[PDB]
Amino acid sequence: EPSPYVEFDRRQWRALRMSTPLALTEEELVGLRGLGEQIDLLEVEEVYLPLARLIHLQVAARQRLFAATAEFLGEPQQNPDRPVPFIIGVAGSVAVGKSTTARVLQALLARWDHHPRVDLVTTDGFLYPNAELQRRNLMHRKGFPESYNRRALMRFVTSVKSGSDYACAPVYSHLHYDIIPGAEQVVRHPDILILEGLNVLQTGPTLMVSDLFDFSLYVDARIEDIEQWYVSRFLAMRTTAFADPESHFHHYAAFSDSQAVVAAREIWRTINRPNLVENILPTRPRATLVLRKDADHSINRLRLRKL
Amino acid sequence: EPSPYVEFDRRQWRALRMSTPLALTEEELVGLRGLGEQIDLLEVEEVYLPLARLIHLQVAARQRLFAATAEFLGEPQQNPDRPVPFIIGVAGSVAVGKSTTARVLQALLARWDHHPRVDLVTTDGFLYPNAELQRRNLMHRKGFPESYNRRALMRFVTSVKSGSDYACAPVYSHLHYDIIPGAEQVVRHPDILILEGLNVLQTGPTLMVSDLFDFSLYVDARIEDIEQWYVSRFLAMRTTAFADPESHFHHYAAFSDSQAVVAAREIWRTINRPNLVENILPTRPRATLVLRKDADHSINRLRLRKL
Ligand SMILES: Nc1ncnc2c1ncn2[C@@H]1O[C@H](COP(=O)(O)OP(=O)(O)O)[C@@H](O)[C@H]1O
Ligand SMILES: Nc1ncnc2c1ncn2[C@@H]1O[C@H](COP(=O)(O)OP(=O)(O)O)[C@@H](O)[C@H]1O
Ligand SMILES: CC(C)(CO)[C@@H](O)C(=O)NCCC(=O)O
Ligand SMILES: CC(C)(CO)[C@@H](O)C(=O)NCCC(=O)O
Ligand code: NA
Ligand code: NA
Ligand code: NA
Ligand code: NA
Ligand code: NA
Ligand code: NA
Repeated sequence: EPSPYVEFDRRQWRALRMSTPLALTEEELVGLRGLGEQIDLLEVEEVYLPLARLIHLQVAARQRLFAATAEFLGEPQQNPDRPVPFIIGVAGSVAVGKSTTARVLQALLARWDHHPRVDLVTTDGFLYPNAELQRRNLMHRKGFPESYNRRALMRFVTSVKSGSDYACAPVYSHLHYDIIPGAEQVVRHPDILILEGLNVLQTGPTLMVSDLFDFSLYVDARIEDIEQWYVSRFLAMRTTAFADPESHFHHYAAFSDSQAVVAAREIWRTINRPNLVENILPTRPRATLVLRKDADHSINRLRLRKL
Repeated sequence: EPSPYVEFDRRQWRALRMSTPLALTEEELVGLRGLGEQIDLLEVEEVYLPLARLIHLQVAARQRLFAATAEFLGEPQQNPDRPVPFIIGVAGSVAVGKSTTARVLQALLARWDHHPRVDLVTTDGFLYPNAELQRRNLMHRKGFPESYNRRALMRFVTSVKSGSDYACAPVYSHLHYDIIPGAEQVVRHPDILILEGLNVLQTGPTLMVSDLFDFSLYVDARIEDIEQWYVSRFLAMRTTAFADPESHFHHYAAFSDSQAVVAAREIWRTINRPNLVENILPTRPRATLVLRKDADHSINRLRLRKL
């Protein structure tokens, strides 16, 4: 039966790497991974390099499209010092490691002949402040589609891809568990913009951010494996993030492995799992590329959208 | 404020026509319009020709994209006697005249240097049979997303764009108000496929037909104007379609203008309007191009998606 996709396994996928050069040390790679992520240079070669290649082959082809319309409209060409920004979306569950995938991808792309300005933005900064979430009675739905100012988010990405000289985005603090007053991330006509978030790949009755993606990734893995990673990381943060007297979660630092496991599981069960099942997973079918990880966090299978 | 769209009016739009040649008579145009549609050659020049142009500028650019991926995958090029079919979607309310727009567009495109095989398919043939609709208790929701075998529909379009030599689709009879037993429409590796239907532009938790469109149209107009056209056409069919002793609607032929108006309005109010408001309209934001018609059925404004 015909299919819009093409499946792979490491063996098959690594061959699509070609001459694609490695321009990252085992050290730089380290400052790019999050607590719990395993990514090593091998994986960056057999997985992230082919990906980088494909993305590069597309940025060109994708440019033709905006040019065609530009030509149709009889517009004054298109300054190469400012093409239509290539937007890339990275979606997936909480704790699946999309922040690592996004960081590595960014580094790989910024390191390409001519040094493309490659900006990265997470949707965290588009969550409503805690005060506003409390007002809407959503302090326990952080991460759900409605906990986000999707209008501001859409406005942001639209601004950037429309060619704006610069756009601003609020900043989220994981330390304080809330939006930072007066903080902002300024993005200047990037060549590539990577938007990382839980629900970035979703659709609706209004034009959305996913309707502006030229390429998208969905970091996937088994729900039981991800819960495993979540709980695991929760216990591990008792001595990293939670250890800080300022962490909005400082009281967890003192929990016993047992107490911690109970607490972590409760959050997963009441917040992150429901959201994964009801909102995130239903968006996976549209990802240009799905990166399937195994219990060890390694990407061993990939699903590509050829159609 | 930046926008993904660009608005136009006839004046502005007709200028984008350029050398685009007219290859249709006032006679051929006639056998292409439906009861109630006004389209004349002027409109075909000031509106449909620019459209044809844009579409042509895109088919090329769009080809680069599949080639890029083909190249990425190290595939044996791509025979010009069989490129990736260009899929075009035409959506809109019942009675808004999308069947005319689809027919005219098809004719215009088939009449292009090298004579592209341009096939046209409506979603009518993907409705469940009346027997099956009665079973699901949906005999009064014909046209709603659930009255369609979306799996078969998706399979069909996927088959065609995936390069299949030929694909089949059931055939709907407006005369009998049901699917025709054993009837089928065979489509052979077209260069362009136009898919016309009510809900063709919608999304969901599964990859859909709208995810395969390379270009899409949304024939729009005011809901009161469309109801007007609907009722109007209903009365007019008393002596055309309904007049046939076989029409599943033959009893309406004998209605008085008054009775007819009452009946028509009831259907609009209980079926076609709800579906337009709940399912069709929410899809308009994604149309590559929106053709806005006035009470007289003429397209006087257009909204294009540049992003
Ligand atoms: N409570 C927390 N305190 C500090 N840092 C956190 C906390 N929760 C998550 N983080 C970090 O911020 C990012 C959150 O990742 P998550 O939201 O789990 O998405 P993912 O792991 O798929 O990138 C990761 O770097 C994670 O390690
Ligand atoms: N009851 C009917 N009997 C015969 N033909 C019909 C009937 N209803 C609609 N048609 C015709 O079949 C097509 C249905 O169009 P509709 O389903 O109203 O979409 P649109 O008018 O936007 O193309 C049009 O050609 C219409 O004239
Ligand atoms: C950024 C948060 C809070 C939400 O996006 C999430 O990434 C997280 O790390 N843990 C889930 C806890 C919560 O969502 O309340
Ligand atoms: C093809 C139908 C029936 C539905 O697609 C519709 O186009 C129509 O012409 N009139 C609405 C009547 C009904 O949908 O039952
Ligand atoms: Na941010
Ligand atoms: Na997308
Ligand atoms: Na690994
Ligand atoms: Na059909
Ligand atoms: Na579409
Ligand atoms: Na007209």
